[PDB]
Amino acid sequence: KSCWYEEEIEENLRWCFALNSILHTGASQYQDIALLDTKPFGKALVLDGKLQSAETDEFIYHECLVHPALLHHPMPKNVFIMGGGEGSTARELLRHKTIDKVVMCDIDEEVVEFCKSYLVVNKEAFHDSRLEVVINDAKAELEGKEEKYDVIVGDLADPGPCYKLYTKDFYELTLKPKLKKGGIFVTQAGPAGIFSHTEVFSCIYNTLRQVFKYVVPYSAHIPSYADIWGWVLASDSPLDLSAEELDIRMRQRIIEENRYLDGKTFVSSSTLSKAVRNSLNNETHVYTE
Amino acid sequence: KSCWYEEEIEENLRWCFALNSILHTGASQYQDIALLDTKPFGKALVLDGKLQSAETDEFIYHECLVHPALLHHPMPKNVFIMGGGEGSTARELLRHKTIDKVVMCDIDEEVVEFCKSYLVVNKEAFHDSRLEVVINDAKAELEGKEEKYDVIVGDLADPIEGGPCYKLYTKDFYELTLKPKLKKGGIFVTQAGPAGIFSHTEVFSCIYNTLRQVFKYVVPYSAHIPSYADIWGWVLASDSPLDLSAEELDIRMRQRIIEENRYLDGKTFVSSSTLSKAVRNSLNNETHVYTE
Amino acid sequence: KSCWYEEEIEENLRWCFALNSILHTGASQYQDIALLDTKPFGKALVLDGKLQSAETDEFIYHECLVHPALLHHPMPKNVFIMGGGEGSTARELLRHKTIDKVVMCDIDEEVVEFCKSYLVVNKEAFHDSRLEVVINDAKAELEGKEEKYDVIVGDLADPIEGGPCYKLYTKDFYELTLKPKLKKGGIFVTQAGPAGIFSHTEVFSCIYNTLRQVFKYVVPYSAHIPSYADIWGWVLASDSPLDLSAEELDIRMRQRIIEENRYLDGKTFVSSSTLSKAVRNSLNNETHVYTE
Amino acid sequence: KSCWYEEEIEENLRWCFALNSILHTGASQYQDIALLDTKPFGKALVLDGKLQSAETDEFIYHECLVHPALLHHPMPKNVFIMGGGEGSTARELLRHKTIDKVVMCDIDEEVVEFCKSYLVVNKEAFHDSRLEVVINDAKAELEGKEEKYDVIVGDLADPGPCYKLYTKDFYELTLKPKLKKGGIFVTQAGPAGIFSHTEVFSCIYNTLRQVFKYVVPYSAHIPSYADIWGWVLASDSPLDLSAEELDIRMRQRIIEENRYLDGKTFVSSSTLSKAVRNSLNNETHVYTE
Ligand SMILES: [Mg+2]
Ligand SMILES: [Mg+2]
Ligand SMILES: [Mg+2]
Ligand SMILES: [Mg+2]
Repeated sequence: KSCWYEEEIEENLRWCFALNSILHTGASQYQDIALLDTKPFGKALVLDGKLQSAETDEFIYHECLVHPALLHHPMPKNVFIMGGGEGSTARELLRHKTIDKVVMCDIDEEVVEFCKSYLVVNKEAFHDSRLEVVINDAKAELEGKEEKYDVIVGDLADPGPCYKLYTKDFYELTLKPKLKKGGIFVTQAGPAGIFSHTEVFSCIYNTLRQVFKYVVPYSAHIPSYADIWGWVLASDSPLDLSAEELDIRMRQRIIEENRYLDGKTFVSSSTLSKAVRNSLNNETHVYTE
Repeated sequence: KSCWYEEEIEENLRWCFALNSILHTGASQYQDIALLDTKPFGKALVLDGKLQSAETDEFIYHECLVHPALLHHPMPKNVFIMGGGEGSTARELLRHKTIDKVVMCDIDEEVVEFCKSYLVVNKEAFHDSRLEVVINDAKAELEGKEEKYDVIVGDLADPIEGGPCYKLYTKDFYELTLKPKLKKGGIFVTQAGPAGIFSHTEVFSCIYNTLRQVFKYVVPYSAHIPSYADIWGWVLASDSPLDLSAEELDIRMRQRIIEENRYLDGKTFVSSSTLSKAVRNSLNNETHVYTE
Repeated sequence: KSCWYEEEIEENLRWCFALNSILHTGASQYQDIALLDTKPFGKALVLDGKLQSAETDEFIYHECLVHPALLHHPMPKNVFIMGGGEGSTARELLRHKTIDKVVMCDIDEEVVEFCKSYLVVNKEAFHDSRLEVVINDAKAELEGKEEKYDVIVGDLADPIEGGPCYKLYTKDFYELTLKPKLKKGGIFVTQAGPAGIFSHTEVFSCIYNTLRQVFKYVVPYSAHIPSYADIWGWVLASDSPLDLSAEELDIRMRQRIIEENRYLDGKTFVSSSTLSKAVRNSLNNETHVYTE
Repeated sequence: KSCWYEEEIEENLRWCFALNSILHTGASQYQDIALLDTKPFGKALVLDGKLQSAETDEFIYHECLVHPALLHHPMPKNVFIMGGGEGSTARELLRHKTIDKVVMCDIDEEVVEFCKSYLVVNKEAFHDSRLEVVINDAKAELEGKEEKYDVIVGDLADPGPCYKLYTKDFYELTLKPKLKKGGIFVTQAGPAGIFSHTEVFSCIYNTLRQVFKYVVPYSAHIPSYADIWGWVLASDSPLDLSAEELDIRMRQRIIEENRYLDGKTFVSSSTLSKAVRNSLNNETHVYTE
């Protein structure tokens, strides 16, 4: 093939996808923005030369990020998203019949507008009257308003400006005070591969373990991310549902059928491998400020 | 970083690993053979420009290929490997104290000799008195003798590649050649290609369904292998049940296997054998059957 | 720089250009067609993944292909192009005030239509009343009519590619089809592939020698084209002499050609037609002749 | 093909060669050193990830760099090389029957030793009793000795530490005073492509034009350099021989047959194209210090 997009996944490892075209470009003062039409992954959002989202598999990431947290809550009505600029996190949240308010808080207005314009999958989500888009830093937004939430979703970049939103101090003193009683936090937690998980996933898991009584790490392969990806659920109430109860709740509470996630899938995703489980156990690093 | 090993996973997707050196080569009329020293994955065995084995993570593939089958068997004593020329399958098998004999049947004597010399991780395994190496087509080998086995392991190229391996994935091969050479309680396991959300339809689903036509109990399972750049799959098949708990698997590992596994415990296997919604449904609905 | 156009010059040598965009595409059953906006070379026309023309330097190829032949002719009035679908050959021809008619005979109407629309450098040329476009095989076209030409230009793919073009480089084609359709003093010129110190042996030397079997005077010449990543070659052939000085060439350019050439003056042509020791000797000793 | 060496020729242009192996490695305090076995170009010397010399075509570069200068001199006996660490410049000079002394002056002793060990083509040259290897900066070496030379050869990197060895002041006040009467200077002068020639070739030519009465620029394709390369001859005596006289001198003065260069080849190489000739004419930049 003639035309390629190339990305360095790590210093010694590069990934190249064949290209059909370069569909749209933009920029903010913050970042370069591109929407590529790629052969293996369809339309691909790239920010500062890093793939953010691919048409063929973003559903995996967003179903995994959103549905477990909401399904384990008895009745989640409002949710705050730290980041989520592309609109797909909000899309998945708005499928829940209990939800009456979604706040999406991201720093880069031009990315949000670019995705509102050009990510067709999220056109309905961006028009939903339950959605509010806030242009701010998530710490400042959470500190400056008294509203508390049933669910808070971390959908930022890996821990730079975002690092402070994974610290023990942030979690303990800023984030929990904005969770309602019985509330649930979930964050994306970076690569979760047999070796790649030590970069940040293990640290995020251990940091949350210091702050919340119940913490459930889980993971799933995302082809366009070139790795297993991770997430962590955290709450001061138990996070324990069977596959069967999860499936019943999905049928009762979520409009239409999920494409990736059913109850057994969640159970599998939350059963980490021997080496990963032990490594999370042994982890001593805690993010601080 | 100026030197790179490059591989086309798909015609539209390329993976590149930084290279420390190109250590050794061979070739037979079957395939070219290279051993590379790579930065991300350590020493890597490449056959016809496809990475076969990387030092950092080959343990995942070989533990997943070998241990579930032997642990589900009540007392596995003899094993036949179709392929496995690198030696790593035999190495994992030979960790089982129950085992009395492993036969490794590979078509390419040059691959075996290269790996016996160059893959030092497998030197013990290759010199174990329990190991017999046979250079033959596995179908011909199995048909030619009446010896039966407790476990038969498929460690061959994917059937998509369509050369001499393809016949070793067909319904008739399994029914008329392989099953007659399994003992009472015998278990077959084969590697079964990519098992990704989309990639699983190329061969994993087809291998599953073909086995479903021959054996009563068929358990597909999968695990990520970083150096393969995908989820990989395997399928257990048997006429006796394959339904052990995580804890019972752990008990058997502790009793039967020399040293601790690096990748696989019982819970890992249960997780591996719980496929995602879409993959489960895709396997359930598969109608392709491999035939000659 | 994340987006790249990549081309295998040789199976062992790859060239990569940073990409601004992928502007347009077509396809016929002959070949895929793409127009790319590249950083190093500007807009580039790619046919079946081989760069054909780049905006920054296509003037070199087309001035070298066209001007030497017409300038050596005493009064060239009509010209036949074999191939030339991009329009650039016709454009350079039409700069000559002596010219009354150019016939452009290309097999792939889709390439012509794509370029007429998308290569704006050639829009004038394509709308010139002196230009006739014919969609045909050039052998069939030439044999089918008795019209003769002052200059015939070969602007086809290399004969190595071995498809419908190959016959247009054979001894018998040149002797029995082309030479009968040249007027008194007629000059043939063809592009003749890579002309590098080593690359010249693939086709340049063979084209030279094949022409040497048919015409009395044969003048091979070459020039670097950055976007081709090599020295490129052309060969003049005629039954009348081809021996003008640099100054006489410059005089003719000033008299006959509208606007100043960007690449080619008389001294440049003399330099181009003085090949290096090894290339000269290699052409001198070539025995391969193209035949059907 | 599986294994590749990649080099960025310019910011928007990359070259990749298939590899057979990585044959030897070294380093100095100054640079990383590698000898690669490459498929298109044979054994290739790479310093700091930049290809220096390729087995298949280094003869072109070294024949072009050396033979014209010596052939235009009536009787060249001693020569000083600024750089030339690989030994190939000296190899070609030592083919001349008039030459009784070659000095090779390079800063990196470990590169010279690496090439003496591993560049088999130059084993004889490195053993020739006429060769002296000096480890020093060429300006300091030329300033600190009174010996004058018939020919001085610039075989350094493109104009960093080497930049000072292309200035008008260097040429006028350091280099000419070490040329004997009738002496000739030649330097490599970087890429000489239709557009690439403006980077340095045109500046080197113009700077020499300020200092010497007679200056002859010339160029030739080197496949492994990915471009036309350039050289400049300079003298205070005429540089004008016919192809025929050059060929006669080559037969009389050089042991064995040249592989690349004959008289007509030189004449061709010194006849630059219209655009390059005019651009050298128009060049105003002069390197100073
Ligand atoms: Mg993201
Ligand atoms: Mg593979
Ligand atoms: Mg080409
Ligand atoms: Mg050099």
